[PDB]
Amino acid sequence: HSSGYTRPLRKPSRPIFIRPIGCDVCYGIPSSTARLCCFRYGDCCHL
Repeated sequence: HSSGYTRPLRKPSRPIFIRPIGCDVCYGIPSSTARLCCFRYGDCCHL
């Protein structure tokens, strides 16, 4: 809260890319990863 001032160099819009592993395998992954894959990506929700 109440910060001073900061403006470091920043890159432009990044190019698209495939997603990380875990969500690409709704079956076989752990329940904790499956919940995260459904909460963030939206996959492995109704198994």
